[PDB]
Amino acid sequence: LMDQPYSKTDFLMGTVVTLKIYDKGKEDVLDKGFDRIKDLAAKITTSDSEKTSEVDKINEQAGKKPVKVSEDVYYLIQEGLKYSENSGGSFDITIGPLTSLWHIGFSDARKPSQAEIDAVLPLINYKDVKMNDKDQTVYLEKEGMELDLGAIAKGFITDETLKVFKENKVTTSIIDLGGNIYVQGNNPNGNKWNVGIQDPFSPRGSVIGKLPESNMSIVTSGIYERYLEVDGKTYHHILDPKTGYPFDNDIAGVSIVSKKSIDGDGLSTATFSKGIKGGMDYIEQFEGVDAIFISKEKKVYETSGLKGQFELTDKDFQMDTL
Ligand SMILES: Cc1cc2nc3c(=O)[nH]c(=O)nc-3n(C[C@H](O)[C@H](O)[C@H](O)COP(=O)(O)OP(=O)(O)OC[C@H]3O[C@@H](n4cnc5c(N)ncnc54)[C@H](O)[C@@H]3O)c2cc1C
Ligand SMILES: [Mg+2]
Ligand SMILES: [Mg+2]
Repeated sequence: LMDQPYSKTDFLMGTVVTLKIYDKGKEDVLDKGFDRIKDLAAKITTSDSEKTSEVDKINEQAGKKPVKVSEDVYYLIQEGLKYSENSGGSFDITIGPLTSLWHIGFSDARKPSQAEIDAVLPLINYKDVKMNDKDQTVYLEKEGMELDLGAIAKGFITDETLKVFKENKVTTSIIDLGGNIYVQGNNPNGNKWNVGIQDPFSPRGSVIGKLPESNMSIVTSGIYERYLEVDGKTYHHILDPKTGYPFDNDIAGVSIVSKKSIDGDGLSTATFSKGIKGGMDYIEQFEGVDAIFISKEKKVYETSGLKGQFELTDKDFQMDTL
């Protein structure tokens, strides 16, 4: 193990992505990881105007014909439908027509008319995604439907990047997709990795404390990173499929701790829709998954499996219990 790692930084999927590898003689695995990230991003994205991704092709043929997909895309949609059903529909990967309408976080973000919202709300239904295992096809049964895998894609890509690392016998690494972090092994000095818990009121990178972890994923969601401000009001990017407007409760941010990044990524939307106390109860039903909640009043809460582990450092915030 090296003290100073091999590291590479790129700007993919609209954010800074950094990979670090501490195993001596594994520098070329950095390129293998970024190759895998770019491969999956091109299959999943709906934000490339000059190319038609696999998800784009599914959306173009909604209500027309099933679309052949690769194993990566078939699996991601498979899991997205599982998180959608488990959420009761609060999380729904068919929210595509609504999230494309607002386009929150992009240069052309817009608050749509109520008539525009009412036109896309009947299109959101995860049960209308028809899957054929033998043909490996995905079919949107209704015209106008659109998939949006943005809430689970980074977790899946993070897991697949770790798979490339493990296949190359990498033992000590840090995968940072911006809001999706996986720490592999321990610090070369023997300590657990001190993972920073994002400050939801400050730009990405600023933290309110540290969580020691090893071989674990930490995924972050918040309201102040991607939002649109019009006429005094702000609208964050986590939208309610039943109303067409953002989920507005007492959560400012939440960090979900899990063995697999797709699980923490996929559980975030349903957890977010339930507020602080309801979201904590939701996380307590998943063994091996825990979370740190941060209120709009700067109160910090730990689920049962994380009690006493989080090291709060920002004095603007206070630890609180239920
Ligand atoms: C493959 C890919 C390519 C991208 N390319 C670009 C790019 O070129 N330019 C750019 O500016 N951004 C791009 N992005 C978006 C960028 O990565 C965002 O910062 C990020 O996707 C926001 O998600 P999050 O993980 O930070 O938060 P999360 O909470 O994990 O994800 C929130 C996202 O999930 C979706 N969502 C919202 N409400 C719901 C709901 N109720 N149910 C289900 N899903 C919901 C929306 O897409 C929302 O943005 C891309 C994203 C992906 C996955
Ligand atoms: Mg995410
Ligand atoms: Mg997520």
